[PDB]
Amino acid sequence: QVLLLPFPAAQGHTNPMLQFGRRLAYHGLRPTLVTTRYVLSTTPPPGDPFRVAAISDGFDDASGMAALPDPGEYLRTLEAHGARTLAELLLSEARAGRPARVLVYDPHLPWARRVARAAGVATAAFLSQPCAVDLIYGEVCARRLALPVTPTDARGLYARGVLGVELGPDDVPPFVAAPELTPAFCEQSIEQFAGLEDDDDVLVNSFSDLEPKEAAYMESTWRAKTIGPSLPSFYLDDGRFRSTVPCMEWLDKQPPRSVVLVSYGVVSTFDVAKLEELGNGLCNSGKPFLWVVRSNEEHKLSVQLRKKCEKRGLIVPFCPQLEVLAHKATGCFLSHCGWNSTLEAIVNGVPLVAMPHWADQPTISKYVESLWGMGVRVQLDKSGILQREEVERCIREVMDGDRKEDYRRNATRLMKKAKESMQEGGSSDKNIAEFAAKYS
Ligand SMILES: O=c1ccn([C@@H]2O[C@H](COP(=O)(O)OP(=O)(O)O)[C@@H](O)[C@H]2O)c(=O)[nH]1
Repeated sequence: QVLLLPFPAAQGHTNPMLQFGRRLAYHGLRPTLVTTRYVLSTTPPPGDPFRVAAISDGFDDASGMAALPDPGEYLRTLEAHGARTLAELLLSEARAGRPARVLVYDPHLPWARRVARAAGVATAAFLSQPCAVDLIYGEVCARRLALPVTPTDARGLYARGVLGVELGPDDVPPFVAAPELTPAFCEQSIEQFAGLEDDDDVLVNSFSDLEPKEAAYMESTWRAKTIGPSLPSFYLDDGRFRSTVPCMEWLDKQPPRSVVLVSYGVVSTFDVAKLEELGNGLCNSGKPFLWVVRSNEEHKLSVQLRKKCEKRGLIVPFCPQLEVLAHKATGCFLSHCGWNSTLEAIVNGVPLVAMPHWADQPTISKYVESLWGMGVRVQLDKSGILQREEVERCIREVMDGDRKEDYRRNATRLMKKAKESMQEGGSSDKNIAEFAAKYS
């Protein structure tokens, strides 16, 4: 009866929506995770308190994304099959005596809203990106900013007290500042907001103290309510643990605050040359490091670079990232600065080396370095290349610089406020409780 519909196969949208769903189950609601038939056949289910249900994206037996690597093509296929099968699911669930009370959906599936509203099901948008990025996309949707969005447009928003930092060219969201590079992602980013005013509720995985001006503006403009960081309650010190993963055993043997965790997420791909610069930078830093290089990227790693990494590092295809970040051995996180990774670092008080690619990452990386003060951003050379020397410099700058304590201080400060927000009486907890009562 509360249906949860993340963008399919995006763990960064899945995890936080499941964590919201767990808190709703605490309040006595009944959550169901809605995923594709493919993901359902090929992934273990979430377990209690969740039911699971399926829709189709056109590809029930193979990965549709794999088959349809042009983003606009995959997204029109998902819309056509998904909208049909979501409507069928709303009816089958009602016929099975489990009518949906509300659909909480990722607005990167904007067809979900129309499908649900036409079945008479309430709708709640769930934004898994930061308010600062979200509100820029909403301004374009509302026809208050043209494309492309410029630094001058961002400076206006700063001047008006809506953004808390002045975004330059390398900081504005590329999907709207350089829309020709990613047409389908531009349109998807802006369409999140088309019809959002028709929703019963709008939720965002952030907390007001982290993004005060932006959260306030999202609330006044879009009715968006902060409900994050939407993470396991253990990490938030909310009293209302420890795996057997082999990389964790490695981490246990390293000294306190010694290790660099390295990940560029599950989406972006790095060519052989970029992997070479990244891995050599890690080895040249002299620090112990845990390098996540996905199974689907690891063919790009040479024998000699892997051997070089054996001295002080460990390369894995996946790690339990929250458990790593919480570990006493972890000193910093060299991250692409996707929002889930950034929130996970904040909740654990871990300083950041930001290596953004696209989406929300450039904007987050500017916040990290220039407002929040919790790390540094790598500087690309004149031709856009990340050099091993710069990877190394940034690692050493956060772990050893004159400013080491500045990044730590800010990470810790933010950590405390993130926990406050989710604990009883906190700004995000209040919004969760409001929602749970509404739908009880
Ligand atoms: O090796 C791992 C292990 C866990 N995750 C988890 O998967 C989610 C999505 O991560 P990603 O970095 O792609 O998200 P983003 O930071 O870009 O939003 C986050 O909850 C991560 O903690 C991961 O991404 N890589």
